[PDB]
Amino acid sequence: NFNVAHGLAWSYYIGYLRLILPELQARIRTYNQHYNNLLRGAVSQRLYILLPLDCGVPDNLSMADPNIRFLDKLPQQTGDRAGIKDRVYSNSIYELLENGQRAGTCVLEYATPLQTLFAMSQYSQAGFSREDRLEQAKLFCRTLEDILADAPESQNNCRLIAYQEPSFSLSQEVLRHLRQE
Amino acid sequence: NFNVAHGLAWSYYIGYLRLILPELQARIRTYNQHYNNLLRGAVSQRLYILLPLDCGVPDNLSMADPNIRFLDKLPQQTGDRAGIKDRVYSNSIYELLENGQRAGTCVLEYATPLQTLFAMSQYSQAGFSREDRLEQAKLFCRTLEDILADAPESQNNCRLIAYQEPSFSLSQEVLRHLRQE
Ligand SMILES: Nc1ncnc2c1ncn2[C@@H]1O[C@@H]2CO[P@@](=O)(S)O[C@@H]3[C@H](O)[C@@H](CO[P@@](=O)(S)O[C@H]2[C@H]1F)O[C@H]3n1cnc2c(=O)[nH]ncc21
Repeated sequence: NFNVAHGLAWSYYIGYLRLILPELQARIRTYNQHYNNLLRGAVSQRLYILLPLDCGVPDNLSMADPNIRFLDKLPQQTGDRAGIKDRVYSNSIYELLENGQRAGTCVLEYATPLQTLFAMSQYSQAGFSREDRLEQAKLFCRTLEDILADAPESQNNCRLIAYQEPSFSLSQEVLRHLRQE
Repeated sequence: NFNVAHGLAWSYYIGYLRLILPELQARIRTYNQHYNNLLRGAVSQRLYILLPLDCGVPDNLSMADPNIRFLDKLPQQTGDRAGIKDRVYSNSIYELLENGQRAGTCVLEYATPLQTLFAMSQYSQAGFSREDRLEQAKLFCRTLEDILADAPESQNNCRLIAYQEPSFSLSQEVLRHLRQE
């Protein structure tokens, strides 16, 4: 089933990352200058995408790890698309606590197509087994990695974070990539 | 490339139609009772999805056919998803003119994965030809049709409109399905 993950990675790029990444620097700059608290640390540049290879995608990040608390939303981005006038592309800012203290703030979210791959393995009509789900999660990340390496929209404004759980601290995995800048 | 369209149809259902169709009747009922003009006709029930098999998906419907003018938006639906707090699912209401007069109003939009399939055929890194795009557009509609026929969320609240252009009047194609209720 090579084509499911390949097709989903191309979709995630065309209908989402190629549309929001060119205008993401302006949205973060706008937040830091007019909506961000003058005393707190600046929101880091780049969209951080969590890619769990087990496809365990919760709807709220505070459940996945306690040290990732929701801070605020970025200014909404709108655009007419496929007949929907002013479709909204919203992104959330999170705090990454270390020793009970704000160590970094960034725009963070899961790659939604991995939640879709998990759900596909649960429906019988889909005809997709859970053994095929692990390789499809890897294929999705490799395809997206290849697309972004040669993409003009990807210009130091996106970071992929792949990981596999066997104590795995998700906040430390994000802080490792965030401090590498 | 059977798996690209199959994977995109399952995605369109899991990450979109299974989430918005159970609460679509309430959104239309709310519009008709509090936001709709008391003198104009009621907004019809069901989400009408345009499925052009040529994958020609414009961002605005008034370009595709002049007799489809934008009326207003439905009340926005929000939900926390894949780490995005209050992600917005917005839908647009359109008027269908016949002989220069409002013949019907409905929630109408294109299936966005078909715009993605068109774009995939244009990128060389995707490895997807334009001959394979026509069969993939058909495979997507068949798979979505099969999913919705046995879906509990699909309970008289969704209508698929597939068509192929060779004068094709899109407004008449929508009014034909709308009057069949
Ligand atoms: N605003 C946003 N916030 C966060 N992530 C966003 C995003 N937009 C896009 N993405 C990301 O890119 C993928 C391709 O997005 P598309 O719109 S091209 O089509 C998708 C896909 O076919 C399927 C699965 O959904 P999922 O979220 S897993 O996949 C998304 C997601 F991973 O449902 C469609 N679908 C989903 N929502 C809507 C909607 O509102 N209208 N019409 C259609 C629609």
